[PDB]
Amino acid sequence: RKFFVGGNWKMNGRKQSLGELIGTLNAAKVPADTEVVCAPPTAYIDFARQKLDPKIAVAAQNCYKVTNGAFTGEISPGMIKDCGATWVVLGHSERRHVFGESDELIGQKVAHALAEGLGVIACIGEKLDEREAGITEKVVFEQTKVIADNMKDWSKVVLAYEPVWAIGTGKTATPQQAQEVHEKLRGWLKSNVSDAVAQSTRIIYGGSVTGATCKELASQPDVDGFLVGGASLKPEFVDIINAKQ
Amino acid sequence: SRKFFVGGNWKMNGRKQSLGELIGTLNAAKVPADTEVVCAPPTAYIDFARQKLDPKIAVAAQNCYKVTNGAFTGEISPGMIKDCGATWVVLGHSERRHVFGESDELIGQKVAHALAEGLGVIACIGEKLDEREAGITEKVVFEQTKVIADNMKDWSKVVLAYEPVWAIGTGKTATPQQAQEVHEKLRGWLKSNVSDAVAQSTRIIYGGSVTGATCKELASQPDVDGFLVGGASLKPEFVDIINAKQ
Repeated sequence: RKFFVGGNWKMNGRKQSLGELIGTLNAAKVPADTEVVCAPPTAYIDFARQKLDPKIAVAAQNCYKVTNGAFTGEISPGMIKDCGATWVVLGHSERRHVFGESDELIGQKVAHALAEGLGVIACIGEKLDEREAGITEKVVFEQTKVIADNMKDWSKVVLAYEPVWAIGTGKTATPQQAQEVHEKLRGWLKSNVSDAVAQSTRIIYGGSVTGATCKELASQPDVDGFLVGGASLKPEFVDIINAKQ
Repeated sequence: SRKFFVGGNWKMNGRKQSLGELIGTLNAAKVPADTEVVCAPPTAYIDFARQKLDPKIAVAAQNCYKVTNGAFTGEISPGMIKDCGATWVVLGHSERRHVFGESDELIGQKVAHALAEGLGVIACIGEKLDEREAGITEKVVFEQTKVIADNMKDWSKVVLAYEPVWAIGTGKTATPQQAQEVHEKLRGWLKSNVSDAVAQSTRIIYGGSVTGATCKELASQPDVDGFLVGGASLKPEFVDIINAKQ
């Protein structure tokens, strides 16, 4: 499994500030063993791909489940590809819990993005009430299941565990808590899909990661990389890229 | 003195090559000074479209969120839309409301923020078939317009688009006279609840089925001030609709 560092810019930046960030990213030495992906705001997918060096891949932050249609405000994997992006983030916690995207919709997006030739960063994770009621496994397994049932080929998927229970709650995850969930996820893939899928699928950590914390997280045997939030908008992202070095 | 307004909502259609062809057609087209023309591309192509379209055509975003930056993966802000050279945003479109579950409250907040950020707003309202058949057209469109109104300090940068959602994909058709009835009622609501100044100056555009053949009759209705066009906005037929008053 190649180490995978994704940067989720979320709804941040303008051409000036993003252009600057991109200059900083273009100066990064990307390790030969590490795959790097940046997810700009949708209005800047095209802009970012044009300005970023090809050593960094571009992802969309979301997409819909058909190629063209009467879906005001949506983009398709076809448009994503057309702008030179090769990845899409699907099932992000904000899509699920702010915007109410169901597991079934997320699964249908995943199959369509994969069929169009995109890589997919598929996100799962439990909230605090779910964790504290003891149902972390039930939640993340069902989210992973609904994805799994809506797809066939696992080679272009990266799984991203998001400890949603650590977002603005006053709790945070230790590296050991992250490892524990990643290990259970890998175990789910083994028992529900195949050994081969379990062994080759990157499971990346989508919780808080900084330049200070990235190496300890990366050393966890079942943590294969990151989907970075806030630090992805800073030079600090370049150091996170180096987490396995 | 209400300037005729024609919006083209490209929805989730096209790629750089095919939209480039469309833009070529629009650039070559005669736009009467009469008319304010606005095109809304897929969000991935707002920048692309603004760079290639002649300045006689304004660019809209198809949706936005309600804060300037934030942890809202998949969203764009009015600041981003303006940064890409677009001067309008479409809000409350029937697909946002009914396919993607956007509440009146959220739409009102978006309108407020977009207006505060300097964008124009194409604010969409309309009733479904079940609401129409229950006799509650007025109640529905008045409540939607009210929520939008509660989130307004200035009306000069707003265009209201009535979408007869009951008549889009249902088998049912709407007549020019049915469109006019809703439009005059909305304007009456503006007069009673906002001001006569707003009622007299606010473009109320029709967002139902419009083609080259029907646009002229619709445009002649006294309270129909233009169009928010769907499918036909992707075709040269759009130029016929731009010229519906000519």
